[PDB]
Amino acid sequence: LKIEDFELHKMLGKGSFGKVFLAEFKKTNQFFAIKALKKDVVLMDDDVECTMVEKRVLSLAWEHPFLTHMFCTFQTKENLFFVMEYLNGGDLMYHIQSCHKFDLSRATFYAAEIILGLQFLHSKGIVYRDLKLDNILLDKDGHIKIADFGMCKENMLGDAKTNEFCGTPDYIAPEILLGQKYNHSVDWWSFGVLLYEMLIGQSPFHGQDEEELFHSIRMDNPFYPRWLEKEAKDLLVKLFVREPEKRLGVRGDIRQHPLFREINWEELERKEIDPPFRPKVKSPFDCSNFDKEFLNEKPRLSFADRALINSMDQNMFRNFSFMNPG
Ligand SMILES: CN(C)C[C@@H]1CC[N+]2=C(C1)/C(=C1/C(=O)NC(=O)/C1=C1\C=[N+](C)c3ccccc31)c1ccccc12
Repeated sequence: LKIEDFELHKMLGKGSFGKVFLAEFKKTNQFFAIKALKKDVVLMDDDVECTMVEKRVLSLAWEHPFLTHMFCTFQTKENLFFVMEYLNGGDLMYHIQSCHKFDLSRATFYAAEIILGLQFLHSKGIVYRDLKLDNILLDKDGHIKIADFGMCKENMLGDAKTNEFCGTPDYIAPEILLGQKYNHSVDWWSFGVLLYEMLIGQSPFHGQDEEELFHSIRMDNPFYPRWLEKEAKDLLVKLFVREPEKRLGVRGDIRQHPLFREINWEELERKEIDPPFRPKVKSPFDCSNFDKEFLNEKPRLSFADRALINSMDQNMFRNFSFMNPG
């Protein structure tokens, strides 16, 4: 379409995902989140293939309820734009800061929806690789939304393996740290780290610097507090198996774990289960549920290196455009 069809109200955030704005369709008064990338910055960072994978993965996302939905993708001479579902309900990291840890039934419900979201991605041959509490958003009813598909690997059906060193320090799998070829097993390790943090309110591994933390991930036994529910410990013990082919999620059937005894997986995937908690949100402009760091910055697209833009190959971002049905 055209970015002029939108009024950019706020910068929600800025970072490894580029820039994301609170945007209103002029015109209809519907609010969206818009991820904006500079094409010259993408080429400098050597991230052209990254951008295309993210767009292709986001193209599939409307098929599942627990992934952030993308409505459309379009480009300018300088810019790439992704028009997304707007979620101001807050991320799980932000929410956990207030309460320290989630109660067992709340953590169990988030774990179960994340399982459904991850298993959907793996069935499409996608390894997600960036699972973390910051990437889990709440919709207005309190169901989860997995966000940020910028680290995904795309052709991972059956026996397929990859090699890249990708992740966030606390959540990175030991097989990545040992330089091994890996599959979706790494997502189930990160899932364990995320579950552990929800239940306990600390990371399972520790170190004063990245190096000591990597050693902890490879060597240490996570601490399980005396009060922790038996089945919750048992699930964690089964995900924190360092041999990938023996980890729950890769082997066995994680849905059948006694922790999820009371989960009807069919009803959950249809959103027929009452969320344990619902964010309080007065309007699209209510920013009570997320980090306010960038909200007073002018909601502007910054200047590009005109020289690089007018000289670069223009067809690197072809097949970028996409329209979600209706
Ligand atoms: C920063 N983090 C805790 C998250 C993830 C940070 C990752 N991320 C979020 C998420 C995110 C979304 C989204 O899909 N729908 C959103 O409303 C949205 C938000 C909302 N908020 C309020 C927001 C702040 C900064 C950046 C992005 C976003 C998004 C879109 C494209 C690429 C990466 C993201």
